[PDB]
Amino acid sequence: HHMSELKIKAAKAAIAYIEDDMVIGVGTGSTVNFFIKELAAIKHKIEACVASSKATEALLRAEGIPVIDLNSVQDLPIYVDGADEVNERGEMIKGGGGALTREKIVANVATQFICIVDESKVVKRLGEFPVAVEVIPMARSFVARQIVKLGGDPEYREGFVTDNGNIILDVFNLSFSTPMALEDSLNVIPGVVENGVFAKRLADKVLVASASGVNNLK
Amino acid sequence: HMSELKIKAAKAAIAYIEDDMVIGVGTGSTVNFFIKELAAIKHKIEACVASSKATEALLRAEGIPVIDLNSVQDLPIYVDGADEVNERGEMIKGGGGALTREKIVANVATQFICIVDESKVVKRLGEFPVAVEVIPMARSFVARQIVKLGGDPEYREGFVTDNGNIILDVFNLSFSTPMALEDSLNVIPGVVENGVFAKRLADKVLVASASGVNNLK
Ligand SMILES: O=C(CO)[C@H](O)[C@H](O)COP(=O)(O)O
Ligand SMILES: O=C[C@H](O)[C@H](O)[C@H](O)COP(=O)(O)O
Ligand code: NA
Ligand code: NA
Repeated sequence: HHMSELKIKAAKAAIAYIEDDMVIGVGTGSTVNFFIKELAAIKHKIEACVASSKATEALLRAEGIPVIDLNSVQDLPIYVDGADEVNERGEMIKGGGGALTREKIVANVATQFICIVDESKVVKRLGEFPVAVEVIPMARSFVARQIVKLGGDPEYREGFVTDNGNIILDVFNLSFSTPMALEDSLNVIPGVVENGVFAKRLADKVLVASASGVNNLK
Repeated sequence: HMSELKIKAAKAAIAYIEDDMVIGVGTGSTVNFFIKELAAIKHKIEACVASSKATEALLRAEGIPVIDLNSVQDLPIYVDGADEVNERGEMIKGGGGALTREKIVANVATQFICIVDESKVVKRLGEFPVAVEVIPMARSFVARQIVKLGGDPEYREGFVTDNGNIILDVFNLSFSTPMALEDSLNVIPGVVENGVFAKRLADKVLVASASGVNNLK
């Protein structure tokens, strides 16, 4: 079973939750990109999409799917996105692809967050995959010092700039004993724009694809 | 003459500049008078860190060397203004829209010298609005969340920060617990930073008035 095939199964399983005339928030990454291909097939049935990254926006426009600005939306019934790690509670680590900031923003406007993953993203405990932290560029060294004080090990993602013009520190070895408190503790640091811990905005449903099929972990 | 007062406060901060220091420099009209004072002692300065692109342009135009904050580990002094300040050293900042890099530089600096004319001194913070810097696509969302905190956000139309973001100027927030307020703004997704300076206080508050400059703190 190709990894591609599991991602396709999970993508198609999210399609079943799309109702006519919805505005659809779309996440980022390779699993989401198979979902974009599924959305193209039913794009006459929906109104528009909100894009969590410029890459996602380009892919949606290439399919002829209308894209609209989040500020022109107050009611977003569904957000579909992948994750780097997800557990049965629906807590996630996101940001491997560097889009965690707009991802968290769209996810917070959306009523229902559908997380689509193959089985390798499911973990019993969060924390092995690093936490991407988006940082104002001139604050890089200061923020890294503050993260070390929190017991994290930050690694600058060389050469990468986010959609928002910032850099990423990928942080290893943080404690996830209290993940909501951890998510806040990063964000209150001057120069931190956002971080990849999704503990305050959980996935409402977690669709996990394996060889047997797609399982609603949540 | 508010300008005369601002000049007095600026000169009073110059007395804290020692030889071979790297000097962090704030933003705004009071700081711009201090930039003119700094020019007169260029020979004494190693370099300055700039809290805004505008401040960098003013420093470079005086021939004052500018270095990037990521290259600095020892930043002994930061000199900045404020929109409001109390004797505790809590401040509202961001009237000029530079509050994000200001707070970053302030937090690297050892000593924060706040320079103000008398009109900036308040017993209770809160009359001047709190500038909140927001990821542009998150604007309406952040506004809705700020309304839930009891604030009235007003989009600063046409303005873009040094970081490519927009400002909501927020009125009527409760300052009963200023540090918790500062945090509650910064945890909202899409908020980059806000103008409440309650976790990083001014270490010295130099207040210019008719009678001279008084160290409120
Ligand atoms: O925080 C600031 C800009 O972001 C300024 O320091 C503040 O607005 C005070 O400026 P001025 O001295 O012109 O009153
Ligand atoms: O910013 C990146 C997002 O968190 C992605 O949704 C996440 O990295 C999952 O990506 P993929 O489906 O390619 O594994
Ligand atoms: Na922050
Ligand atoms: Na935030």
